[PDB]
Amino acid sequence: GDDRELAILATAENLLEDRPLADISVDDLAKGAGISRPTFYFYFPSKEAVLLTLLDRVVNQADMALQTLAENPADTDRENMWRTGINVFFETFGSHKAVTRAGQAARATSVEVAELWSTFMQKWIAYTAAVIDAERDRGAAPRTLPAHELATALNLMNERTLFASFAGEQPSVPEARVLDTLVHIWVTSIYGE
Amino acid sequence: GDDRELAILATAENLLEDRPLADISVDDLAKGAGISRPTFYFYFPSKEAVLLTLLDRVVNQADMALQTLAENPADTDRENMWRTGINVFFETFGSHKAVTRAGQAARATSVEVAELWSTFMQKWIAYTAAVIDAERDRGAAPRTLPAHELATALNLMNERTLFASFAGEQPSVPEARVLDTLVHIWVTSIYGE
Ligand SMILES: CSc1ccc(C(=O)Nc2nc(-c3ccccn3)cs2)cc1
Ligand SMILES: CSc1ccc(C(=O)Nc2nc(-c3ccccn3)cs2)cc1
Repeated sequence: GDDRELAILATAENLLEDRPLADISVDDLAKGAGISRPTFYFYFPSKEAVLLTLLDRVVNQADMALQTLAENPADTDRENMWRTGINVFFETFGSHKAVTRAGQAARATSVEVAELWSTFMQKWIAYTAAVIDAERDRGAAPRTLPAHELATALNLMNERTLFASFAGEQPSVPEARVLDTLVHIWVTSIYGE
Repeated sequence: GDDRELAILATAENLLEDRPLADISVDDLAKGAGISRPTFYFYFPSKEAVLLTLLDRVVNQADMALQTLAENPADTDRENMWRTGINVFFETFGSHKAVTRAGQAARATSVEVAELWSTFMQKWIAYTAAVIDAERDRGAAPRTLPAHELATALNLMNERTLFASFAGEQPSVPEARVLDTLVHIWVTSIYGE
């Protein structure tokens, strides 16, 4: 039951590493999972539904890691606090590059994917803004931009920049430089002038 | 000749304001332009080619405006210099929101659109990096990140953030706040710490 579903999901993620979803057939997923095509349709209405489930697993993995960090602050400076948080997304999405790339493309064509994306970005922006507000309340950061608007731009930067790096887009920041680049921009814009 | 082509382009941009390219037919473009379907195919091989031409016109409009600014520096402070430059993209793309949104979506499906996008982003990143380097050479900005990597992240932020605002995405920065938001992040990250 759950094992056949997990096999479909694992087959899809493996296949997505070498071709887009448009070039993956329901028969390809069934074959890789060791099941028939009608048995596949018992577990998933379509191949798009499989991608939705994969993306749901990745974004919840990142969200749960961020929640763990928020409850267990590492004892360190302000720059390291932001780096450890941005690293959650660098490492989680960077460990699932094929699902990340496919989910990014599916947002233009799937309202379900677009709504999942929007839901979690709203959550992560709200958390970012809450941390900025706490830094301002304690006197560590100046009251410059509205914190929620600043948080929105910084999160959109991370989404676009991380995913360009993972996909090797031209142009992009090299993957080995992207964490340092983003941390610099977050720390200077949150604590500067 | 050129007038029929301009009529096709104007019809396409008008139609894109209320439905995506997928819901615009070649017959719709021909009808709006006052021509037959075979006459359309004399000017454009497809509706995707029409969008490519529209997007080419918009990005060259922005590029030419930036070139004009680069030759005619406004006499003002460093924050205003960056604001005037970012405003080129805010105003040019914001005046062609339907073409911008359609071109953004077409990048996932059109190598021609993706290559046009990449070509101009590389050009604008190189210019950004050259200005950062000049500010460092004159002692106004500190030597922090590699200027080209900083410029890449800041340009990707602007692309993602401006276009989310224009499309009214959730989440997004309100359009009336997005210029101030981006300028703050550029100025603090270029001149800070
Ligand atoms: C310390 S607080 C903090 C630090 C970093 C971020 C961050 O990078 N958020 C991002 N979200 C995405 C994303 C991707 C797909 C769907 C939805 N969201 C990519 S990167 C967020 C909060
Ligand atoms: C003063 S130097 C400067 C200031 C601001 C920018 C900037 O916003 N660049 C952007 N490019 C795009 C874009 C969109 C579609 C295709 C290619 N590029 C959107 S925003 C660039 C250079």
